[PDB]
Amino acid sequence: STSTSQIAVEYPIPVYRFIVSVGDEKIPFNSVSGLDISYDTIEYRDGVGNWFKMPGQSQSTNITLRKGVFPGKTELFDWINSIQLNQVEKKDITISLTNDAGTELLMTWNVSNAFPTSLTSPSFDATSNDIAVQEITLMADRVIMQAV
Amino acid sequence: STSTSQIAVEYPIPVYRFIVSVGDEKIPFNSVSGLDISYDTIEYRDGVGNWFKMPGQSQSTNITLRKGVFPGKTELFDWINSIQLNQVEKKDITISLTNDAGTELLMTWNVSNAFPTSLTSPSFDATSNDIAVQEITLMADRVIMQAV
Amino acid sequence: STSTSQIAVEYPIPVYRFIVSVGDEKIPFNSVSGLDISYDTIEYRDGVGNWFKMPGQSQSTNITLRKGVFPGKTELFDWINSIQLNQVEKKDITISLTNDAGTELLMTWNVSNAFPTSLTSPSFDATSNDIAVQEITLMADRVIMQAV
Amino acid sequence: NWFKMPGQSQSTNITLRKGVFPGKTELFDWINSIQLNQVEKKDITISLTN
Repeated sequence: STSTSQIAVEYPIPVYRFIVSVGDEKIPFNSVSGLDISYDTIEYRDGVGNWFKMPGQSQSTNITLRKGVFPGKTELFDWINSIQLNQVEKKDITISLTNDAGTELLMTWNVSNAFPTSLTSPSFDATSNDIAVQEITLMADRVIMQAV
Repeated sequence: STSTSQIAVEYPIPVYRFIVSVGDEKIPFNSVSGLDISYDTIEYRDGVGNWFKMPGQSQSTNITLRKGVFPGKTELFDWINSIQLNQVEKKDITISLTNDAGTELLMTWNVSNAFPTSLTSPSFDATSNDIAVQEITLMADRVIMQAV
Repeated sequence: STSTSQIAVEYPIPVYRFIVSVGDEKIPFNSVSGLDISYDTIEYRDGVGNWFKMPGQSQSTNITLRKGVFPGKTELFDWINSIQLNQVEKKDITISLTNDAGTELLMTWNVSNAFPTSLTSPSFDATSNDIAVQEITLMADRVIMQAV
Repeated sequence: NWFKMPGQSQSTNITLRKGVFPGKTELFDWINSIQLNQVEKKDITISLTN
């Protein structure tokens, strides 16, 4: 006999309900991938036997967002088309696990200074029953995870 | 109760209905692959701690078009046969997602200066129930995606 | 209501009916593989921004013909056995998609100066229900595709 | 006491690399015009752009 407010505190969070917000816009995405912290390890070892292991230089964060092609809207493409030589508008991406008809966040990830590389066009295919989907890849720094 | 003009605005576009047009000709293709933007990333990192990430040098676009073998027609082969030393006729390829019996485009991709490398002959096979298909591979620049 | 002479003009060609002819001989083969054109690409790129892509040096053609072992006949082996130091008899191979009981060719590929490397013996196997098959591999130049 | 000073400057040597184009040899015509010690010297500007 678990109460419905006990499940909100004790139970794990399902992945499939999430909100992605790219800058000021919020746009519906099919899937989000990557988005993990990582560290190189520095190892010193000298002759008397002691072995030092340290966290080292952080690694660059690479995120992949996947989204279907909608008939009026290309604002994933216009972001990657605006790249002149090294100047692009970087913007913050927030992923947020929500409840059904999300008025309440459960977890929140924050990405800083994300800019697009490698927008992937759909694979046109005459014998396929799929939607035209696009992956955009983002390079960024500082994934942080926020409670609620 | 979704109206049929609401589906034209809100719903994603299926991949299987598309028009490929190679230069002045338009020819029916079985599948189109590749056709994506990409960028190298330049990373500067100095001693005080700040880490600069930039979009860098663009990558060359490589497209693969697949097409069955028809009895009178070899005009994918005659394009790749006309390569003398470095001189080939480059032409523009446009992919375009359409409706049923296409009188109306929904999305459009444009490829500039595409020229053929690596025409692939069918694999003759006495125990196979397939059509003779051919892949041609194109190297090009500047994929752009146009709305409608 | 498609007429039977309309199918001869409009419909794609199935792969499984083909004639292979090695030199003056014609011999029945189980499958033919490889047999594709390819080109290296030369890329020039200078400082003002323009990027030249060219077709470059052609690649060598490598074909793989597969054939079952018949009790009286080894004339795939006698071709590869005749290799003295660099002297082998090169001969032209033609593949040709035909109709049923072939009196009429639909497509034709032509290979020039093909000579054998790497004849593959069957894998004898006491728990297998297969025919003894052999692959011969051919290195050649100039695949051309002829209409009819 | 040990004195260290900047001294005599060194001569500048630059290497420019360029592909061969079918109509144009004006890198060659510059170096072909060398008679005994007389050559036309000219100013080279490199400029990083957008």
